[PDB]
Amino acid sequence: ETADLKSLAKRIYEAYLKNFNMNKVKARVILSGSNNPPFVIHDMETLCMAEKTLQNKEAEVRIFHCCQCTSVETVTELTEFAKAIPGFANLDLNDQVTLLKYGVYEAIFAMLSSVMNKDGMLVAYGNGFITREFLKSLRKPFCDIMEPKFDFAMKFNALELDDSDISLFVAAIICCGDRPGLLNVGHIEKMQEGIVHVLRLHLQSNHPDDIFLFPKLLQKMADLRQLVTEHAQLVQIIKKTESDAALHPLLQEIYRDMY
Ligand SMILES: CCO[C@@H](Cc1ccc(OCCc2ccc(OS(C)(=O)=O)cc2)cc1)C(=O)O
Ligand code: NA
Repeated sequence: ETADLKSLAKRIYEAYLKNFNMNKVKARVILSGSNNPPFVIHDMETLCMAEKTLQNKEAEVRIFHCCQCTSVETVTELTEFAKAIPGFANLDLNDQVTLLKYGVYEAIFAMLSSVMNKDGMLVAYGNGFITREFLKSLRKPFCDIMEPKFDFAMKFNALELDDSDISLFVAAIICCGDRPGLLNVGHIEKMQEGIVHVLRLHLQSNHPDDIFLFPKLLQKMADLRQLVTEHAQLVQIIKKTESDAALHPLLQEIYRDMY
């Protein structure tokens, strides 16, 4: 109706505020501070320094591993976030895992842009900031992991979305009817339609200065799926060629069902 949309939107936004320890506003308040600045990692010296306060494998592999720790935590938060999206809990458990299974990485990269600026990104729960040049100085193929995400982030951040916009966007990413193997594809479809509808109305209302934001945001979902398959391919390549580089068991299984 009209109160049903406020209801849908509000419940989704509160879930977002509840379940994600880190969000765009909080990351911005840090990249600007002061409330204890973020330790900077721009070289091996500071990297080891930062690790000693935030294994014994090669540097590149230790980072590969920490990025995975971040993903695992985000997958957990996304699951709790999803259970709160109106109608998600009513879905069959198999449909819930299928949705989470096929949509966590799109959601992860959609949200990672929040902690990134053109010079680097926030790590260690906000207490650290790693340099983009440093990530690029890493041995190949490890230096190829983050750079593409920075390319995406700069274009995504150019849209200037705030957390309320992002919470709706992530909800739309998760409640996808295209995911293979869905049981009640019809209900999920109704959810998707309602979420995309309120997202668009919310954008027009939250961003009156850019009436073309909705379409530009939708183009991003497209670039995200692309970024993800490219990411998944690089992770497989690294795990397969680099003997010390391993894949966390949960992430290994998620990657198995995506393709
Ligand atoms: C390379 C593994 O990629 C992850 C996705 C990912 C990628 C990057 C990412 O970036 C988080 C930022 C970060 C950068 C460095 C880091 O290491 S450190 C040693 O500086 O703490 C920790 C987090 C989060 C998830 C996967 O496939 O699950
Ligand atoms: Na249909």
